[PDB]
Amino acid sequence: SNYIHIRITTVQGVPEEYDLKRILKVLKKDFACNGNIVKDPEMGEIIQLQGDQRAKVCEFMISQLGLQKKNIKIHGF
RNA sequence: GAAUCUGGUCAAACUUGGUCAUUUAGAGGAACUAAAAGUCGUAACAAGGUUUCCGUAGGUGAACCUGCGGAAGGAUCAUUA
Ligand SMILES: [Mg+2]
Ligand SMILES: [Mg+2]
Ligand SMILES: [Mg+2]
Ligand SMILES: [Mg+2]
Ligand SMILES: [Mg+2]
Ligand SMILES: [Mg+2]
Ligand SMILES: [Mg+2]
Repeated sequence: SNYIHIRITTVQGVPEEYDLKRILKVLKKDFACNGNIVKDPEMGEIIQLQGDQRAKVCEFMISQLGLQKKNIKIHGF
């Protein structure tokens, strides 16, 4: 499990090993985009940032906790 | 009357530390300019769509905004109508 995907952009599937508000704090400044933590009931926790920066989202997910980079399959869309 | 030699004096330089100045590398940290077809907001110029700006304090992705006290560079020189 623990699958993660990015859909035009929301990130569905996020490990809980670090606090969410600091993730938002680093995200907004390193992307320069509006950031939302939307907690829909019992779906993959929603973190939404504007623009088409999936390469930059890759950079962020590498720089936050990511060390696998193999279960990430971003849908183009 | 030479070498030698006791004392001193001027005293170069050496040995060792201390001192600062001038250059010099130095991981990395931190900017600042030009670069104008990246990025996300649209802060400011009109009542900039919440009036602007200053000092001060806080929080915040940013341009900010909020509090307190100021000013007109205000959008009023004016209610003894
Ligand atoms: Mg002598
Ligand atoms: Mg530079
Ligand atoms: Mg944009
Ligand atoms: Mg505006
Ligand atoms: Mg304004
Ligand atoms: Mg308004
Ligand atoms: Mg002036």
